[PDB]
Amino acid sequence: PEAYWNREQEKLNRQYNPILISHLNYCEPDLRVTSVVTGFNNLPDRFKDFLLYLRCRNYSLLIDQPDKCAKKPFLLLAIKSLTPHFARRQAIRESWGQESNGNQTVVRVFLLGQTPPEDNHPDLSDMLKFESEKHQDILMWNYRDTFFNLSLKEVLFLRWVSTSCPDTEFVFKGDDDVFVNTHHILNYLNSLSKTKAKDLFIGDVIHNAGPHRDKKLKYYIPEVVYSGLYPPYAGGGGFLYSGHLALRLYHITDQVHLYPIDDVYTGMCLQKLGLVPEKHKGFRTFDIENNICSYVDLMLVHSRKPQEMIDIWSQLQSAHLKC
Ligand SMILES: *[C@@H]1O[C@H](CO)[C@@H](O[C@@H]2O[C@H](CO)[C@@H](O[C@@H]3O[C@H](CO)[C@@H](O)[C@H](O)[C@@H]3O)[C@H](O)[C@H]2NC(C)=O)[C@H](O)[C@H]1NC(C)=O
Ligand SMILES: *[C@@H]1O[C@H](CO)[C@@H](O)[C@H](O)[C@H]1NC(C)=O
Ligand SMILES: [Cl-]
Ligand SMILES: [Cl-]
Repeated sequence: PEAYWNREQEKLNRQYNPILISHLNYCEPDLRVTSVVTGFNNLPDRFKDFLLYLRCRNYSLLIDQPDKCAKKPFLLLAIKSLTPHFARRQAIRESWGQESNGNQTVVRVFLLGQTPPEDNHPDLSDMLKFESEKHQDILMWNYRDTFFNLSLKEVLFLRWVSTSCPDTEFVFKGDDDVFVNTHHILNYLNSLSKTKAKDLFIGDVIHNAGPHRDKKLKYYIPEVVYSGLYPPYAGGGGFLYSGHLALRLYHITDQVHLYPIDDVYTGMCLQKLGLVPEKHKGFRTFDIENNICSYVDLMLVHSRKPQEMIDIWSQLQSAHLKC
């Protein structure tokens, strides 16, 4: 196996089939990638950091909401966000991300990493703390919140679900620029039979995909780093799954090396469990933009601005009448 990820994952498979934890807590830079990865020095900076710190995922929680799931939630909303996105998070709080309760309790968390000053980010830590005290929906870990560290955001969130919210019935994970018709989510979840609910995982699933080889593309992956195809994976900006599956997914994450694209990593983890994400037409990653009617029978639409999220949500409340 010439590609680095394939070779490391293959060695990891041998580790987890022992005869008859250094890839999870080794947080010093793995200077070995310098020599074994051909052309390491001309790879972009994001690939260098990813390869160097691939074996470290024991990052701690700087901001936590321990009593978030004191009450068994029916649906846990887990929204990926960045420190400066105060308006996106607030618009979500006021529209589709509203918490609720009586057997259908809805709880909300925002998943943040660090935007550290050493990367020239403006110091917004005081406002972030003020926001966390006021809305109590901020979870923040001490890792650099970057594009290629989104798999870390995934794994660390699944860890938090395991320790702090293991009894949530269902989990929705999505981006902070996606509108979610949470009314339609709850209706769909309530309609599920017990067999389909237990290992539920639906989204905008992509089949027969592979790494983009064009260096200019955002999702570009060099052949040096990864070879082969991509598993079926839910992409876009949101997928929905059962809490039972989340607990299974987290325990398999140790057996799968982190991958630079977090959605592919989640698809990989599903493949390791022998599961297949289910494609649902209601997840329209793909839809630019009146027509409130499309919004009643959708589950989520990517993507929307803060103002649009509130505008669509207010309209959506009167849509059973109009549409
Ligand atoms: C994902 O997040 C982790 C956690 O923040 C990042 O790891 C950190 O990476 C930086 C490099 O940007 C490391 O800083 C370097 O440390 C060496 C130590 O000798 C120093 O010589 C350099 O000048 C630089 O300061 C930092 O140690 C490391 N932190 C931990 C806890 O491992 C990682 O880079 C992120 N990955 C991506 C792809 O962004
Ligand atoms: C991970 O664990 C090792 C060994 O316990 C520790 O030295 C390291 O600082 C930990 N990593 C982080 C990011 O805390
Ligand atoms: Cl502090
Ligand atoms: Cl914002």
